[PDB]
Amino acid sequence: ASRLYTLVLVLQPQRVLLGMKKRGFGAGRWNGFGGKVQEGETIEDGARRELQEESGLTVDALHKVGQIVFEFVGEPELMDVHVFCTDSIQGTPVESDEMRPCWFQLDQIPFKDMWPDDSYWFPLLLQKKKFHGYFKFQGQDTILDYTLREVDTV
Ligand SMILES: CNc1cc(N2CCN(C)CC2)nc(N)n1
Repeated sequence: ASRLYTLVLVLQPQRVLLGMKKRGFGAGRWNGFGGKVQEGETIEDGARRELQEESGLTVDALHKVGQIVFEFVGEPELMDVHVFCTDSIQGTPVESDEMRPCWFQLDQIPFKDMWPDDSYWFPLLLQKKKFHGYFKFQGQDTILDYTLREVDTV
């Protein structure tokens, strides 16, 4: 049994948009925008919804760039995260209750203030390669196992 989640990265030629998570799961870390996929919406619609709720942004087209599965030791549910990317966004990003948005130069990505797994798969994102990842966590800071591979179809 797994649960569907979304993650959205706004990636422009010289900069990537991140949000500082202000509360809840992963608070204190920069991340793409996203959340639970609801009953009654597609994964992509959920990704769009969460981008809007967390940054105020809307987008023309979302592209599937990755899938990452997470196991947390002791938790029955696997987290099945669908990672999306876009270059063209609509609007200017604004702070929400969940997220404080900020643009980062591509050589200044704040990996030490991101989920540890990002250090592994974020380069593949930047290199415009599609990927499948799996990460086993003990708590929120320690990766016990992982796999990472490029794919042709996400
Ligand atoms: C557990 N490792 C994670 C989780 C994570 N999450 C959890 C699920 N989504 C809401 C998006 C944010 N994002 C990254 N970059 N790494």
